[PDB]
Amino acid sequence: AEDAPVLSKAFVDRVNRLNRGIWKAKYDGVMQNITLREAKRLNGVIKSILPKRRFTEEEACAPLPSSFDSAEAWPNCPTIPQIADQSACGSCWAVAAASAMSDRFCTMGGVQDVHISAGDLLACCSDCGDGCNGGDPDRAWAYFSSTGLVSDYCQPYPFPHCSHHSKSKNGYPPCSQFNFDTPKCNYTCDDPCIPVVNYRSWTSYALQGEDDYMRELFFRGPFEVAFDVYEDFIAYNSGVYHHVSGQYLGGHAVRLVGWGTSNGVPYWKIANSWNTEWGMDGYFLIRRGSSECGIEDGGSAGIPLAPN
Ligand SMILES: *[C@@H]1O[C@H](CO)[C@@H](O[C@@H]2O[C@H](CO)[C@@H](O[C@@H]3O[C@H](CO)[C@@H](O)[C@H](O)[C@@H]3O)[C@H](O)[C@H]2NC(C)=O)[C@H](O)[C@H]1NC(C)=O
Ligand SMILES: *[C@@H]1O[C@H](CO)[C@@H](O[C@@H]2O[C@H](CO)[C@@H](O)[C@H](O)[C@H]2NC(C)=O)[C@H](O)[C@H]1NC(C)=O
Repeated sequence: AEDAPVLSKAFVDRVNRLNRGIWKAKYDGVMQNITLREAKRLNGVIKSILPKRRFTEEEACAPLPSSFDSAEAWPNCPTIPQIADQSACGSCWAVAAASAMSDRFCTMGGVQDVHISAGDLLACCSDCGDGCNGGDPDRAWAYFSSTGLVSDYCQPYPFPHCSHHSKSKNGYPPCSQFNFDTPKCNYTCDDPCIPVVNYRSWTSYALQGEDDYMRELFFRGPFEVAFDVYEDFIAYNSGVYHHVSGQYLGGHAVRLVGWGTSNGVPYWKIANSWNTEWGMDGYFLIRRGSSECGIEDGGSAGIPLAPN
């Protein structure tokens, strides 16, 4: 919509009063100057076609710990702790998907360090939606099953790191300088001397509800979920987020990596795709148990097929 800032000092003071200090909002952080049009661009979920996940008796009746972190449970899987940067696209549906697929190749696929190409998925799955104008996480995982995806060695993400800060500590260029269209779908690597290797799942499925989410995470590792983004979330700095003010900005896809309790408040730990400058080093904590902003309404996951 507008070139009107999403944040104001008055808006953030209201938020910090209404949230009762359970989470901290910050006006003069990395998102201070973000525009209503740029904020809505980050939120690329539009629009089940996947079968519902079925647990065995042993999976369903296992006593889950009160704390869990995917990076500590699989300390030899180096993709889990890495933070993506979707850049100036509505590519979150594809970026969260490709991140969790990279992680599952190590947790289940016998491959320690492969990065699945978000670019390949964004550009070639026309059935998933319309690239940087948004798309459907469930269709992304169905595409990983039927067609498959190259690694980011074959097809690196086309859009560079960008900052919303004036002086980025990482020295990234501003995101205000960029506004990207869906890349072309290619059938060779960007360097055609790198041979094409196709990576597939043998099964893809849907999840619903706190219990399903914790069991899937514990047994199989990170997966893709989505929630409603309101203006207050843009200002998130630390603590367990819950919505208290601001208008609806769209659906956003993210990567669930953990859960815990912080001073009696249950949370999910989540890897965002807005680089390591935003939130808690690229992470946020959100309230678990009550489907906060619909986060527990729909997850998408799958089992990578081991190569050869
Ligand atoms: C499929 O292959 C094409 C290569 O033909 C990729 O599109 C190209 O993407 C690169 C970035 O990776 C673009 O480079 C940029 O050029 C602009 C000028 O328009 C400039 O602002 C930047 O400095 C940057 O270097 C290039 O424009 C673009 N070319 C074409 C013909 O589309 C595409 O990204 C590949 N798709 C995937 C999914 O990998
Ligand atoms: C948001 O933009 C404002 C200005 O529009 C930035 O504040 C200025 O930053 C310059 C460097 O670019 C400083 O030298 C000035 O002291 C600041 N001027 C004013 C008028 O405040 C601000 O840094 C931007 N915020 C973020 C976090 O990027």
